[PDB]
Amino acid sequence: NVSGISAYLLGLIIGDGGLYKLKYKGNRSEYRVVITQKSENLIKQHIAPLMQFLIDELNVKSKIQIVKGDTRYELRVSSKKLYYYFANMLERIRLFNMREQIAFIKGLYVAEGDKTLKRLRIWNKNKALLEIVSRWLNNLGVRNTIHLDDHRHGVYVLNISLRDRIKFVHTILSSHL
DNA sequence: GCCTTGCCGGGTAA
DNA sequence: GTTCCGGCGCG
DNA sequence: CGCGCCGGAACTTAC
DNA sequence: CCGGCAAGGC
Ligand SMILES: [Mg+2]
Ligand SMILES: [Mg+2]
Repeated sequence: NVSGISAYLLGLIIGDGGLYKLKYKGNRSEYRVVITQKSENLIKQHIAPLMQFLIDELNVKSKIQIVKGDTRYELRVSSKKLYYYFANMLERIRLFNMREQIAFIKGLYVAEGDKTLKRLRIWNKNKALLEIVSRWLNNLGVRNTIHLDDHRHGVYVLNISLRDRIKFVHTILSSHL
């Protein structure tokens, strides 16, 4: 498990990618698991091998696609099976065990946390998602608050109290999944 | 004096 | 980040 | 006919 | 995501 790696990738996916169920002309379809990032190196050399491992583990026969956009690389797996694997794991997020919580927060922070680490913050439109992470962090002894940060785009922020900086960086960021 | 954290605008990296 | 497109594969 | 993998790329905006 | 500012508190 693999549960760990999966939770981390789901963090990357929810933060910086998506799960897409497409309908085409006609009546064609497609199911996509997507993580996007700017660094060619981070996608190719740390994110992709983790995904590959998960593909082998689950006998997914779809290939890992890396598609180049002008402002970002997109890692893409076209797979009904991989799609529902993450989609179902998402709808079960409230039931994550601790190994899974830690992996997922770390994934989510790689995706859209404050990376200056001068402050410790996670941004998201999804307040309910932050409220879930907030509770996980409290139970791990990392105090935090949530506010509507950006009124222009509806983006909430989860602010991790710098008082628990050491506990956060060592329990979440430097955790070994 | 200094740390912390809400507020809020610019613009890259989704 | 999300959703078109034209292509192909396959029962 | 109906549906699912590939390879984009154009289009939109949430961090 | 970044980061300057200002106000609260030790
Ligand atoms: Mg996001
Ligand atoms: Mg990111």
